[PDB]
Amino acid sequence: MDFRIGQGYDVHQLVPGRPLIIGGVTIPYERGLLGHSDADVLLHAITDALFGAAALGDIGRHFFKGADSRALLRECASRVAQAGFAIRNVDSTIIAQAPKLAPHIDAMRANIAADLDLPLDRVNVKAKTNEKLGYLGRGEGIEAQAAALVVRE
Amino acid sequence: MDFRIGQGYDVHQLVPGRPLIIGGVTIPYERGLLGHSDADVLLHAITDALFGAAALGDIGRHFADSRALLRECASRVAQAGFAIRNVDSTIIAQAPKLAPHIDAMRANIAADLDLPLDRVNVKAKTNEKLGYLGRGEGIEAQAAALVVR
Amino acid sequence: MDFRIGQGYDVHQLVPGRPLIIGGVTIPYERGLLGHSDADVLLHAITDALFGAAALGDIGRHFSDTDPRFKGADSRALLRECASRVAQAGFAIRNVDSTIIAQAPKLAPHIDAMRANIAADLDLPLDRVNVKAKTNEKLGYLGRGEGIEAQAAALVVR
Ligand SMILES: NC(=O)c1cn[nH]c1NCc1cccnc1
Ligand SMILES: NC(=O)c1cn[nH]c1NCc1cccnc1
Ligand SMILES: NC(=O)c1cn[nH]c1NCc1cccnc1
Ligand SMILES: [Zn+2]
Ligand SMILES: [Zn+2]
Ligand SMILES: [Zn+2]
Repeated sequence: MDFRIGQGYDVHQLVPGRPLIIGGVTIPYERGLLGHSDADVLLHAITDALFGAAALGDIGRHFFKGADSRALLRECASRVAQAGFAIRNVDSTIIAQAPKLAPHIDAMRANIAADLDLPLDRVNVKAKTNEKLGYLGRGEGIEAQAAALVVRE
Repeated sequence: MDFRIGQGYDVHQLVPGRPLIIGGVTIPYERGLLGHSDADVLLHAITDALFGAAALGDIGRHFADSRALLRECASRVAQAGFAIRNVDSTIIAQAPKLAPHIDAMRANIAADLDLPLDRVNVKAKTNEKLGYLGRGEGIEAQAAALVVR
Repeated sequence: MDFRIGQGYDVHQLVPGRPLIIGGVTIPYERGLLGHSDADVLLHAITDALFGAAALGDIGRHFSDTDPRFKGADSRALLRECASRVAQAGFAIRNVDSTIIAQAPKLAPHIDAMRANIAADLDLPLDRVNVKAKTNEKLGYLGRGEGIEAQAAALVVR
C-alpha cells in the first residue's frame, strides 16, 4: 500500500530538418523536435513522472551515449524497479497545434507499454491542441505532461 | 488496491461575445470562452483526467453541454470497472475573481460524478500577468483524478 | 485505503531587487521572484497540491494575498501550516513530486537543499520528496526568463 505519485513536464521546439517523433512514433511532418536526443517530448515527460514517483530525481540526474528516448525510458523503468517500485499506471497529454496526433495515439500507447513492461490498459496518451494560443498555438513547440502511479513492493 | 491516476489539461480563448462558463457556473464577465459548445475548460480538463485514469483515451475519442459529457464520462469510467476516489483541479485566469464561485463548481462536479463534496476540489490561480493567460487572452484548467478498480 | 491526489501550479515574475527563494533556498542571483510573500513558487505549488489532495481549497483561501500578515511571509511557515491543517483534516502525506521551470539560474546545485527543506516542513523522509528542475527549451515567457514556474503533485491518505 506504499503508493507514490509522480508528474512530468517537457517541451521542445519544432524545427526544420528533423523527424517528428512522439511516443516512439515517427509522424509525417515538415518539422521535428529539437533536442540532444530524438527529443521525444512525450517519453521524456513520462520518464520524469516515473523518476518523480520513485523520488529518484529527474532525467538530468540520470542521463546515455547517443541513446534514443525509448532506451532511456527503458532504463528509467529499470532504475524505478531497482529502487523497489512497481509501475501501476501512466497517463499523459500531448499538446500540439499540428499535426493531427489521433491516428498515432494507439501506437504510442503500445510503445510505452512495451518499454515499461505494462499491459495496454495501464497506459494512456491524450492529444490536445492549444487553441492557437502562445508558442504552442503558433506551432513553435510541442508540450507533454505525464502522471505516474507506482507502488513500493 | 488497483489505483490509477489521471491528469487533464485544457485551454480556451477568452473573447468578447460569449458567456463565461466554468465548472458549470455562468460567471458575469465582459468576455467568454470560445469553443464548440459552452467551452467549459474546467469540466473538460476533469473529463480528460478521468478518461486518462481509466486508460480510455480522451474527450476527442469519446465525444450537449460539458456537464452532460462529464456525466457520460463518469458512466464509462464506472463501466470499465473504476470507482472515482477524488478530483483536484486548478483554473488559471487573470480575471475575473473565481473564489466566489468555487463552491458552486465543486457542487456541480460532485453531482455529476456522484461523489461526496469532500472528494472534489477546485483551486483558482492567476498567471501573474505573464503570457496569454496573464493578458486575459485565455483561461487554462488542470485536473488530477484518482480512481480504483 | 482512503488515498487522494492533489496537484498544484504556480508562477511568479522574476524582477531585480528581490531575493530568489525557491524551495526555501536563497539562491545567489541578481533577480528574485515578485510576490506578496517571499514568492516561493515551488513551496506555493506544493502547498496548493496538498490543500487540493485534502479538498481544503487553495492557498488563497487559507493565506490570502491581500492580508498584510502575509507580506514578506516565509513560505516554509505557510507550508508547515498547510501540512498542519491537512493533518487536522485527517490526512497523512505519502509523497510529493514537483518540477521547477526556469531559464536561469542553474537549479541543479540547490535541488537537494530544496528537497531537504520540504521534507523537514512536511515531516517526511527525503525518499518521499522529489524536486525536478527543467528549462522551457527557450520557449515563451519562461524561455525569456520573465518568470519561474512550479508544478507539484501530492499523494495523501485519510
Ligand atoms: N535537470 C535536467 O537536465 C532535466 C530534467 N528533466 N529532463 C532534463 N534534462 C534532459 C532534457 C532537457 C531538455 C528537454 N528534455 C529533456
Ligand atoms: N483529441 C481531442 O479532440 C481532445 C482531447 N481533449 N479534448 C479534446 N477535444 C475537445 C476539445 C477541443 C478543444 C477544446 N476543448 C475541448
Ligand atoms: N485563490 C488564490 O488566491 C490562490 C490559489 N493559489 N495561490 C493563491 N494565491 C496566493 C498566491 C498568489 C500569487 C502567487 N502565489 C500565491
Ligand atoms: Zn525532452
Ligand atoms: Zn475545452
Ligand atoms: Zn506563489
